[PDB]
Amino acid sequence: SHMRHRTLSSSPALWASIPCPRSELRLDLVLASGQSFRWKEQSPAHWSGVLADQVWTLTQTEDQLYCTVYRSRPTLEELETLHKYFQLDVSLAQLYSHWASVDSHFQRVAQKFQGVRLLRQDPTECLFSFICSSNNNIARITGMVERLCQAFGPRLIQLDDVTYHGFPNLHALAGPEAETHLRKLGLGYRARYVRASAKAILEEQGGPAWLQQLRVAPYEEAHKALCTLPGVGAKVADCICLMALDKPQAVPVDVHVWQIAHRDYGWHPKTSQPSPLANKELGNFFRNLWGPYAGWAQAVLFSADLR
Ligand SMILES: Cc1cc(C)n(-c2ccc(CC(=O)Nc3noc4c3CCCC4)cc2)n1
Repeated sequence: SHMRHRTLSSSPALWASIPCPRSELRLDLVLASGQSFRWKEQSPAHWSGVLADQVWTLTQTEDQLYCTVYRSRPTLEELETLHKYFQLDVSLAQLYSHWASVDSHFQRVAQKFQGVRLLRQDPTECLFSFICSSNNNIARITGMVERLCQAFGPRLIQLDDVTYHGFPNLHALAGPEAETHLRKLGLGYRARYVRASAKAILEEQGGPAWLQQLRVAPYEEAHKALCTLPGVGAKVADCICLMALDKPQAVPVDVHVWQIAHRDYGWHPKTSQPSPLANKELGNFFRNLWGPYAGWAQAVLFSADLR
């Protein structure tokens, strides 16, 4: 039978519910605010994309986050995977308070941008999503991640005129053919780096259990370990640390962070010398204003900066 992208209108039988205030999560602010690049609004206010090799459509009211899956409706198993994805364990309201009480600029911005939170992403997925492109702009990375998924990850399902592949496994990326293929897709020289990091993870660190150990490790160790990988520098490593390795204190520094720091906070390098040195300084700067969940505080201001 031909499968359509579902709505709350087309087939109510096929939806479960997670009790979730629109104060703790706005999907229109999280799913395409530069954290994950695999979610798409196919029909109005309905978010469809791949998660852990299963296709989901998501939507919400003021009370309830509504979920449907494409493999019948979601289990406890499958709803516990969304609960940990959105990190609903953590009270965002108790962060938007603590960030308010130290940051007057937050309190003004955070009126209009409620319910921005971090996703807990898959380490492999996140790592390769950030090394396949410049990270110039959301649209660039979103297209590259799709091309990458279309050619290296297994076909999963058709929905309307759209075919969903899963995120590539390390073996598909690590093969002796990977680069020449990846360069078809437009990755340029970053095709070298995609292969070599996959090769490195499988054949020198024990495969993805390595990244799970970094998730267990403290921030500094995982960062450092992430930078030994080809194609990974300081910004990408903090992205991964923040977004996949449970390091809320990570503050990935790039030219938008600089722009926000300077215009909105009055910040300049105390070194008096953008550089490796000064960027490290700016991330120290933000950790010390915002606290242990500093990245999550960045997330809000990034949503606010895209509008
Ligand atoms: C026009 C414009 C304005 C902005 C802020 N971007 C933009 C945003 C996002 C990305 C991808 C990226 O790098 N995301 C992140 N890096 O650190 C963080 C994130 C996401 C969550 C909070 C920590 C690229 C561009 N584009």
